[PDB]
Amino acid sequence: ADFQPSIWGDLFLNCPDDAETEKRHQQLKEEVRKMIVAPMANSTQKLAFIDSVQRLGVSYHFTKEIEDELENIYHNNNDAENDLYTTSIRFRLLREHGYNVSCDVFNKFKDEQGNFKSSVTSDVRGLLELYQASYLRVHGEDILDEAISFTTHHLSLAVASLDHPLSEEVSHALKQSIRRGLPRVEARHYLSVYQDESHNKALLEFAKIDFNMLQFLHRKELSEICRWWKDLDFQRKLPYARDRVVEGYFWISGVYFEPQYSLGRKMLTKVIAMASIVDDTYDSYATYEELIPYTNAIERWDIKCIDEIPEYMKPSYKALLDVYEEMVQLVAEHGRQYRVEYAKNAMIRLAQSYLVEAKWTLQNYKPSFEEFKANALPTCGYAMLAITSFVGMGDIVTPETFKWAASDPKIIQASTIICRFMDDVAEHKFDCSAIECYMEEYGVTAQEAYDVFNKHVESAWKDLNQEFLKPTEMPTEVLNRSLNLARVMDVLYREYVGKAAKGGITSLLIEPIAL
Ligand SMILES: CC(C)=CCC/C(C)=C/CC/C(C)=C(\F)COP(=O)(O)OP(=O)(O)O
Ligand SMILES: [Mg+2]
Ligand SMILES: [Mg+2]
Ligand SMILES: [Mg+2]
Repeated sequence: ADFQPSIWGDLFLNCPDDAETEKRHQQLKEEVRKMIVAPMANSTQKLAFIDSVQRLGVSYHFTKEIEDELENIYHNNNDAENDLYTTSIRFRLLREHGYNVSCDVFNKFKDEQGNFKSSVTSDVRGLLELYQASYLRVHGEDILDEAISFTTHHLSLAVASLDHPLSEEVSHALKQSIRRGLPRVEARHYLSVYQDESHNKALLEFAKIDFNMLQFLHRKELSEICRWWKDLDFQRKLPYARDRVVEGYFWISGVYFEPQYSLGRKMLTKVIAMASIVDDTYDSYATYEELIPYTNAIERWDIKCIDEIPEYMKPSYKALLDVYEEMVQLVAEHGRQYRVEYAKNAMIRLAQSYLVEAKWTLQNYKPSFEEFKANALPTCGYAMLAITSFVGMGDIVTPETFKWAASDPKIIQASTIICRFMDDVAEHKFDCSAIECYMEEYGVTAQEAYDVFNKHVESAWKDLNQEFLKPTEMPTEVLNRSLNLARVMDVLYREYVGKAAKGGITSLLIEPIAL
């Protein structure tokens, strides 16, 4: 076809490229540590402050300290009474962190009529926090179900009369919640709004420097991956293949940005790249008769299968077996090989579902509704990315972790729903369409369809939140992988490569922050 190329060209290829500032960093870090443990004027300020530490992208340094503060605040509360702001932010932060705070804390804010009290509509700061906090609602919490609409409405009505920076913060929240945003894309935006009165000087400085140090690190990782990709030469060799390596790395850097997951991003990014090439190969001038050997050789995964596939497919097969064979070397130094087979297996599952999707488009065979229902969720590859993301995490991950991920746990389901359903609407809205099928099956309209699909996304989100409420099926760092994948969707597939991918790639990878 028309091979490649990335819109980024060689911007990221070459390796990227002050000790005083590193010493600053080390020192600010301890200062910020101590302002988290030390008292503030009251519980609300301690809460606001932790919120900022989280929103500025640096809470990963202070996980235990922040946790201890939140436990105290949970076990030591006079619900009666905090404002709407104190109640909301406390409910949001505690729920994010797994504490079972009842939605009844919002009862107090209604009139006997059952409408939201009149006073409430005037408390913008309180509406913002309530707005944000209602993205933490799970099932059976109608008050927060009402809150989201109530607050959405009255906030758009107040944007006009607001003075910066509060204005910016509102307009932004109606576009992007704190909860479904990608921590790092949001961090870059809050760094700007936080700089604008009474903000903590040392927080804001540490977060600026930390942001650049990480950016440096990612810039190193992305250069190692691009050099890797450049040698594959999928340019001449695979005319029909897109080039989405940078966009992949961004997706994956959303699964985890932290320093400790550096090997993770590396392995994960190669995987998603090959997945892409595999996807495209099922979506090119491959005929079905070529796809069954291909899929067949993927199922058996052995270099000997390379002689059994059409010549044009050998380069993707060899690249593919090479990625995993490498994952095994990189992870051998702690005897974590056993993780790789699980990831192989998920790639294979994914390729089997591509085979079926392909037969449908190439043989134009209209599937019944539940034939379609059964085969659609596993074309997503979020099970594959979650599972594979574990390969390069630390000891928190365990053979049991892979036994749980393979069994389809509620948190991977929820993220799959979110993926499959946002990806469909987004395609129709802006061959084989879930919406197109829903329209035929129940005889409704695109809009009425969008209605039902989004209604499902929101319920999937409620399941997701719920999966963090203690006790949990798995450690938090295991669940965040799935949360973050759900966040990649909300950020990247809502109303190429898109102003969203381009916009985020620039702020996290190209433009540093002026100290
Ligand atoms: C996604 C980027 C880079 C920017 C955002 C722009 C938008 C809204 C893209 C929606 C199109 C898209 C990538 C898909 F439908 C994924 O289909 P894919 O072919 O990737 O997987 P299948 O589900 O069709 O097998
Ligand atoms: Mg595709
Ligand atoms: Mg496809
Ligand atoms: Mg698609």
